[PDB]
Amino acid sequence: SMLDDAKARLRKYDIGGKYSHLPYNKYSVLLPLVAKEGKLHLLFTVRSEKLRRAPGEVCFPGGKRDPTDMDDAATALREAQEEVGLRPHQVEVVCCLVPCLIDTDTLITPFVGLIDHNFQAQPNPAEVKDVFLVPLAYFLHPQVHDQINHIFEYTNPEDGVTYQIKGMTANLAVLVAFIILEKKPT
Ligand SMILES: CC1=C(Oc2cccnc2)C(=O)C=C1
Repeated sequence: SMLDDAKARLRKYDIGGKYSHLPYNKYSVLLPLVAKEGKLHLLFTVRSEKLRRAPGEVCFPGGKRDPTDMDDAATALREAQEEVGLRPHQVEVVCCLVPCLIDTDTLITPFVGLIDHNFQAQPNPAEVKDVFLVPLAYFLHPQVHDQINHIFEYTNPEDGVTYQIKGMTANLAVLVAFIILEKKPT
């Protein structure tokens, strides 16, 4: 099936707990995979205009590890629940991808999660202004704009709204798209 095929490709890139104990300032992100109308999509958030770190930007659900978290995957699931109301029975965490190093003292660990078909996002307005889906295949032929820095523009055909996706978030999307969609019969 489409979903079994996805998890099997994703598992070949799992680095597991290899880098998880290093003494960094630690953040996790959830890369939420949704199946809709026969195809895979990623779920994104637009950050509230109120936040100190990066108001108004497109990002994956996530945030800073705290003393309650049993492990880095727990940080990502705690944070997704708080931002968009995703409960634990509604997500299967399939792997841990390569972590992202920033600012000399920070390590961001990405987890890929398969989302239940009956999940419906409840955006928390203190943290997220909007939630939207993008088909995974878009990231193989994106509409690119240069600000030199590469920016993706995605227009939702449901309503004509344009979102800008850039930086680490855009890098991770392309990575997931490659892993899952490369080399497939049609
Ligand atoms: C994650 C998920 C879907 O997408 C969305 C999009 C926006 C808000 N909530 C859910 C869906 O249709 C089935 C599970």
